[PDB]
Amino acid sequence: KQLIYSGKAKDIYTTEDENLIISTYKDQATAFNGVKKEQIAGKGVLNNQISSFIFEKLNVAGVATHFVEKLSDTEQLNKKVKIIPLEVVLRNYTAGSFSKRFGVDEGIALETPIVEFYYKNDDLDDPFINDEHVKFLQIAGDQQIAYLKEETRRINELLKVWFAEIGLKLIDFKLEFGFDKDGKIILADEFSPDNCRLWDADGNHMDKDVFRRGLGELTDVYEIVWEKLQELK
Amino acid sequence: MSKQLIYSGKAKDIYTTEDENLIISTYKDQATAFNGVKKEQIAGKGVLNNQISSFIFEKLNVAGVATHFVEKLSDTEQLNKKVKIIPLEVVLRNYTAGSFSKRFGVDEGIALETPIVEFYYKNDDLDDPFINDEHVKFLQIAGDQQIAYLKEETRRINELLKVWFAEIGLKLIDFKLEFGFDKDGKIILADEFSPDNCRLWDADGNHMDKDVFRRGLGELTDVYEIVWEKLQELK
Ligand SMILES: Nc1ncnc2c1ncn2[C@@H]1O[C@H](COP(=O)(O)OP(=O)(O)O)[C@@H](O)[C@H]1O
Ligand SMILES: Nc1ncnc2c1ncn2[C@@H]1O[C@H](COP(=O)(O)OP(=O)(O)O)[C@@H](O)[C@H]1O
Ligand SMILES: Nc1cncn1[C@@H]1O[C@H](COP(=O)(O)O)[C@@H](O)[C@H]1O
Ligand SMILES: Nc1cncn1[C@@H]1O[C@H](COP(=O)(O)O)[C@@H](O)[C@H]1O
Ligand SMILES: N[C@@H](CC(=O)O)C(=O)O
Ligand SMILES: [Cl-]
Ligand SMILES: [Mg+2]
Ligand SMILES: [Mg+2]
Repeated sequence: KQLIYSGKAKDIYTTEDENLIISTYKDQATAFNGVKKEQIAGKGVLNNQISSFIFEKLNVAGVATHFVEKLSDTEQLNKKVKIIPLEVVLRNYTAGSFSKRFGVDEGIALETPIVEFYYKNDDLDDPFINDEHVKFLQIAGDQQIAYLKEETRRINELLKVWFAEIGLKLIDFKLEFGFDKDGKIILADEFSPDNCRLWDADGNHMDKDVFRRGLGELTDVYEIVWEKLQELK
Repeated sequence: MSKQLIYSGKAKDIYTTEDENLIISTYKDQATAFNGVKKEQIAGKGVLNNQISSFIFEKLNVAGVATHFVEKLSDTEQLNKKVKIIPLEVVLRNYTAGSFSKRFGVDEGIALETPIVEFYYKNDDLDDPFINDEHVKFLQIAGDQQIAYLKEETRRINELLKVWFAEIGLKLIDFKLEFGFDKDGKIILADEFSPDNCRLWDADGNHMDKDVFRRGLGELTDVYEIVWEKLQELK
């Protein structure tokens, strides 16, 4: 059907049902906004598998999400939401641009997980923003902002344990949420190694840092995460 | 044993008194921009800043704002209460300008229906990065009550200041505060309030502030002299 949006990582098509979309995961990887864009064979299948797996578990734990089913190698069937243009970032450990903002090593545990908002606007390079900025931008009000925080946290509780159980330290991650057709906020987008940090106990980067920093082949390590994930239940 | 240089800043030196709790702040003829890049000595800047700051703090004190100000003491110096600084630059915007304008790719000079408060962690080595409330806590700078007190006091201070500069024809675009714990552990307003840490436009959009130095739009002491001349008419 029709291409609604062509992203850096996914293409979004319509279905015959108004409220439903098909998300198609691309073999494209990007870093730093640009440049740093590369086609990587089989990255879309891995990411679609990993995301379909996590969302299914989230659905089972009672998290409201856009996930309905995985459909092919590359595609999944999703609830259509109106996206809240925030990247909601949760950190358990210092890493990346938090290590840069505060001049501190990566890998220091944070006694309380910190959530950060970034305005999802590529033209602005998704700047870091505060709650008053959220309101200014008319993105969400006080209650909804509180809701986004508390839901991201509850989701972190689940995920951190699951990854722990397969031996990966969930350092940080990035969520997006959206208004469903009945105006409820639900989790959407994707949860892949594209938008989380995963270290093993030896500190190996089992995520997109491998690509950002040129540490090795992206799909080898994504494949390892996939294999580990299937040992869950 | 009365007068020791506790600290040398970009715009003020601070010295001991014989009274433990009191400090003399000495304003300097030095201007900086882009955390240390464009550094110039500017004759007369120190007295203007000391003058404007002495003035505004005195009016703040009379309005009931707890501050560090005791008395202007010479052209250059002022007698302050010694605080333990809260390393946060608390910024309030009334209008869009500067790095807000950049962050949101929006023009300078748009009115903000509600004034916006922003924290920058006051650390020169990290270039005073923008931070959120949870970052304040991670940093162990202040807990939830103290954070809301900072906001609520900056806002009230804004309510006064915006009215005062209005009465003499300048629009108060934005400013930056610092606060600190006093000898009794209460939070008070400290540092300086001068055109160095506020934006001031006249009705023609003229820059009556440090932007004149930053953007190289005219001689700095000329403009600050103008603000000083106008402030004396609220007197
Ligand atoms: N369930 C959904 N309904 C509608 N739009 C969605 C949904 N999930 C994700 N989107 C949007 O689809 C696009 C997916 O493309 P992606 O490649 O991830 O975008 P980006 O380049 O912003 O990372 C994003 O704009 C994302 O917010
Ligand atoms: N009442 C006070 N008590 C103690 N220290 C203060 C007080 N007011 C200001 N300071 C500190 O004096 C220092 C010197 O001032 P300044 O030149 O403005 O330094 P900066 O380069 O940090 O702007 C600043 O670090 C400031 O926080
Ligand atoms: N995918 C994404 C896009 N913007 C941020 N992230 C994710 O959010 C976390 C925080 O990243 P950073 O430290 O670079 O801000 C990392 O897991 C990163 O993949
Ligand atoms: N003086 C200072 C040092 N750091 C911030 N400021 C002040 O903070 C306000 C916001 O500036 P910006 O938009 O550049 O963050 C301006 O009035 C500016 O002088
Ligand atoms: N990096 C984000 C989206 C983006 O900023 O382009 C993600 O992985 O979903
Ligand atoms: Cl920032
Ligand atoms: Mg994306
Ligand atoms: Mg200063």
